[PDB]
Amino acid sequence: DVYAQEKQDFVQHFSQIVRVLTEDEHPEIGDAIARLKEVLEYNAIGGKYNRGLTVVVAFRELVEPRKQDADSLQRAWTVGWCVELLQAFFLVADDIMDSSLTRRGQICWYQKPGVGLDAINDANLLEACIYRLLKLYCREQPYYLNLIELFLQSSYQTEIGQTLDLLTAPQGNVDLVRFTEKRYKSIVKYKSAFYSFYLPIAAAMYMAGIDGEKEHANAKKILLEMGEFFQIQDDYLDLFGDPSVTGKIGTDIQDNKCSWLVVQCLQRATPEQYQILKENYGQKEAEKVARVKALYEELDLPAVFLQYEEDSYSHIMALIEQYAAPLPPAVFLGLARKIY
Amino acid sequence: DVYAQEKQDFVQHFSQIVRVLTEDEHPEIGDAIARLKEVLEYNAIGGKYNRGLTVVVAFRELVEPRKQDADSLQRAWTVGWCVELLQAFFLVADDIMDSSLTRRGQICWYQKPGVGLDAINDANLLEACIYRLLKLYCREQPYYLNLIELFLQSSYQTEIGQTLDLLTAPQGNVDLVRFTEKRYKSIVKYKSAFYSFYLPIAAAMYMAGIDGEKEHANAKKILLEMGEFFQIQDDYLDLFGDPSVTGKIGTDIQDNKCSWLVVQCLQRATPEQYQILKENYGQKEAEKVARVKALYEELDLPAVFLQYEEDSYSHIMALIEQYAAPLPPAVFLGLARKIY
Ligand SMILES: O=P(O)(O)C(O)(Cc1cccnc1)P(=O)(O)O
Ligand SMILES: O=P(O)(O)C(O)(Cc1cccnc1)P(=O)(O)O
Ligand SMILES: [Mg+2]
Ligand SMILES: [Mg+2]
Ligand SMILES: [Mg+2]
Ligand SMILES: [Mg+2]
Ligand SMILES: [Mg+2]
Ligand SMILES: [Mg+2]
Repeated sequence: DVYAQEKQDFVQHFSQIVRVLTEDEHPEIGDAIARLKEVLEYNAIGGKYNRGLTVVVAFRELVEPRKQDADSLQRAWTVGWCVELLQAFFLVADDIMDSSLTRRGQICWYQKPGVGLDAINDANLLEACIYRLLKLYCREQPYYLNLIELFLQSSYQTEIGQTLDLLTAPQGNVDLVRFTEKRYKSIVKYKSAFYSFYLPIAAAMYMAGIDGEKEHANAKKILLEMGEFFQIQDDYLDLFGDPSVTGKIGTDIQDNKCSWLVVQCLQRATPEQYQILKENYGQKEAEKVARVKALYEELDLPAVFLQYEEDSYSHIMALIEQYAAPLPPAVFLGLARKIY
Repeated sequence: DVYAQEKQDFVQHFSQIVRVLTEDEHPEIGDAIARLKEVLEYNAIGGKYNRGLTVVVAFRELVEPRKQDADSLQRAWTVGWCVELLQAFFLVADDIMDSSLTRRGQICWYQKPGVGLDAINDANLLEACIYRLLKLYCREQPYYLNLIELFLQSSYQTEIGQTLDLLTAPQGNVDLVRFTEKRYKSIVKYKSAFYSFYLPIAAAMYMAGIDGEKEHANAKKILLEMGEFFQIQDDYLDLFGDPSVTGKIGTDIQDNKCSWLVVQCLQRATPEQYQILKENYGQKEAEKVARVKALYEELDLPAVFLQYEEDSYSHIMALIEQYAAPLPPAVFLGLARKIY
């Protein structure tokens, strides 16, 4: 993959990211800078880096090789890491609010002895690092304000989606009537689709001088649909994924979430199955979670997911045929290969 | 006061702030927008509004009356509310991390039944509103990027200071050796001084076209010292203030904080008093907190605070004589009257 090709340089740039972000160590703040380094090392490293790498890959595909000078590539890697940092900020807070146990194969940052709710400020620091890096590397570039505004808008969208996620999933209060297809789509559009797929491609676009509203709207048409599929896959894997592969233990059932699985359950369930779901959803008891999983297996939801992935793939490819131009289709095809 | 004069118009502008921030209610996000309105109403309203009002007061003093058109004043009120929103974001998170009970006379947002750790995302939303308002009202102004960068830098500084605050105050781990005057000054400079006093005056300066590095450095010399005094007063009031007046219950002793009071205690304590402090600090027991307060009263720390306030006031006034020019001294004198 073009991603496998770009990764080494990308991952190697992290040591520079950390060095530059700890280099204004103002000796009086050194203890805080040491902490920031620990937060960065624990939370921004250990993933697949696909969102950050997308900035780098798309940049190479959209900027003419003659314009891909050493300093331009450095900026592209930096902006890719800003995308990973935004994700890091959101995940550290999300793990607290979802009462999660593990992430990327290790205990969630907030669960670490001695961290706890201090993680809230650590997450805010990750967010702050984005704008520090943008100033340090891109302040003199004509796309500087476009990138600042893109990251801020992306944060606002994600926060609105998180609000909807949490509102639809009140603890100890099970009302399955809330869990509709229309509600689901709205939640996932905001909480995941914007920052996961649109953000990195849009960043590369701005860096290539592609700032037109029409071009961004067309890219969105593809990328927001990709983001939706990806969140549906995340929901499926929450229950049916191998945590050795996913790196995280699922909490959606216990947490009373408007998951794609519960929505599809509700679409197919008989009145009797509905009551079983109602009596067992949103509760910490392992036996109750197990009855929900059994109901999902009884309704062939794994098979339903497999079909949906096939149909979604074909849909996004049709959307690439319609909306990719004038951008190289490879920009979208590479990302599609990576997520499906 | 000039503050009492400017308040009504300022507080009345909040209804417009909320209307504009809920006006992109995209009907699918309406539940989230209703929540945002609740967060705004609960957390941004009920204080004295001195930081926001400082933007408005300083704007009127720094911009020529002929340039204080209706739209310019609207922008100044909006930017004042952005300052209050930044404070709101920081306080909602701080109350979680400090395990606080009340704020502005009411239960802390996170302590409210049904809120809990969802407050983390609510706080992120408050932060996001700042940049929404700056775009909506100031995007076409020549100071737009200066304001974006000022608020982001202010957030980063505050987050670094919060990191130091929390690092120096580990729960259940009492080491009084950490609590030095040098450490204290560094903590408070970052966590409070920048956003509390420098931020609002600097915002008004940028809005008046006063963007020079020298002018900002000179204003900082006054304003960071004001911010330090104000945090020292906050620390004093944490234990000795009337919560009916302060609106909040103190937690510094229980929370093992590097408070100005503990630092001054350590400066005066005999070896015997040192052991009493050591045995009683950083613990939830009311009886232990009471022994610490008794030690502080025995060492005449209230009297020490009173003297420090007198000496600090005279110092900041000397700094105004040195550093105010070419700005009107009234800009600083009004703020000084408000805090001392
Ligand atoms: O990785 P997670 O926790 O499965 C998740 O995707 C993380 C996440 C956080 C914020 C926005 N979007 C996704 P969630 O939505 O909580 O299922
Ligand atoms: O209002 P509080 O909680 O007394 C405080 O001033 C709030 C605060 C939060 C963030 C930055 N600076 C002050 P703290 O430092 O926690 O004593
Ligand atoms: Mg989660
Ligand atoms: Mg979540
Ligand atoms: Mg998930
Ligand atoms: Mg506090
Ligand atoms: Mg605090
Ligand atoms: Mg305090």
